Amino acid sequence: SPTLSESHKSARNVLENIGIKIYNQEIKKKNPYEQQLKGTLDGNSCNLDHLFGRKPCYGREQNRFDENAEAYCNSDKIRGNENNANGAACAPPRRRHICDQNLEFLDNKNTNTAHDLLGNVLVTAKYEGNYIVNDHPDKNSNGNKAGICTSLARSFADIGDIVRGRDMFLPNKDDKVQKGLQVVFKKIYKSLTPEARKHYAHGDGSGNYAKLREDWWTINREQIWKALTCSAPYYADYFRKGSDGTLHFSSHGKCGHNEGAPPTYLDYVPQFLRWFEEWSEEFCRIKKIKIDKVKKECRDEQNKKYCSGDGHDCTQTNLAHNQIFVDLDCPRCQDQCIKYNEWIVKKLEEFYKQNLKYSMEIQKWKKTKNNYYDKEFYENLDKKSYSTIDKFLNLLNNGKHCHDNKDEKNKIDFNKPIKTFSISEYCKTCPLYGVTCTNRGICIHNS
Ligand code: PRO
Ligand SMILES: [Mg+2]
Repeated sequence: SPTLSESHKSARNVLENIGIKIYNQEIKKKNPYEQQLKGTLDGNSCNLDHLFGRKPCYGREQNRFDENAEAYCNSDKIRGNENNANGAACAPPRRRHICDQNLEFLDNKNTNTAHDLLGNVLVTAKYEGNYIVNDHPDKNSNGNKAGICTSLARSFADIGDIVRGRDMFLPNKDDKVQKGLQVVFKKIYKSLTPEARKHYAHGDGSGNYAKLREDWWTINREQIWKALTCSAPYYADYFRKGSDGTLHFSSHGKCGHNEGAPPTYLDYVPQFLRWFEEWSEEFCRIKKIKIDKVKKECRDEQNKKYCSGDGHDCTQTNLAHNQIFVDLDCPRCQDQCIKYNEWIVKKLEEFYKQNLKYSMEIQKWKKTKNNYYDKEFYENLDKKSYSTIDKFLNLLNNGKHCHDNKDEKNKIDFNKPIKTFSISEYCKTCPLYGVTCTNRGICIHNS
């Protein structure tokens, strides 16, 4: 079972465990004004009227999970990414095409209360969840589709960052979702009782919109998770492990849709860390798909096919005597190897960029005297071994998709980029003295 065997030291598990502590600190202090921010309105029913302008997925590209769906690591669309810095956060394709379109229509005479905003956010969650569930790579698995619940937790976390104004992705120069949200949140603040207005106020009397949006999220996150999981398959639950290996899980399917408190705390994990963890999992998952396509064009021992990356037929090639034989099937190995190497080269660059950004986020924590929303989280990473990039890279190695390689040669190790981002073994130059393939269906190295 990949679900049950996932390391208690996977980045997802370690980050979720710090996320729990952050969430706990945040809900420790009583907020007397909670109710003023409280909003009142395989797969199953998604009617919002039963269990509680424009639509959410319009204009958005689908195929978010395709092997060639690209991450965005450049500067114009990411806050904090600049052309003068190699260090960069990578917005995953799941984020890039998120179903947030309805939130671009919040600046209107109708959207004025916490209930009006919740309505819109539940509509976003329902649709985003519907897309994830209906296009997920595990949609047709015969096991409990835990993988879908994980992708939903990742979108739930991005939605929370959009709602809170912490999200780093800038879809275009207009920033309509954010501008709409700041208008709705100004109305909500004005609509509060004077005593609540002072609780959400800076020293100078001006509105503390950052704190107001944080508490709004915290207060409504449970209903938002319920909407997000409306279409979640019945036989799908969220699973996570504690530091001691204790298994934590939703109990009634649909990723905890019917259970109240969300089973996830990813919405309390810094966005950059969540994106890098998804980058690594999706890299390892996609790499397996790409290696298999390279193998079908390069090596088929049973059918006497043994090619090299140079398109040589290893069954008729002897590099030691300088005897090269290029048949008509092996040039296709060359073409698949060229294509695989371009993807690997692009992933290596994305990897170094996030590697640098990680160091920068850790350094920002060490040097920052003043407070910020991500400070306590980075304090906790430091308390554990994770101030070292090497210790954080071990967590990426431990991921569900990344750790799953029983073969010693092709084991994922982010601390050894040369081995992790190398050419496929099926692309290596012919063994020196050639290969002999028997009728048995196995090819042996000559001499
Ligand atoms: O991101 C960059 O290019 C440099 C190197 C690490 C800190 N800033
Ligand atoms: Mg930028």
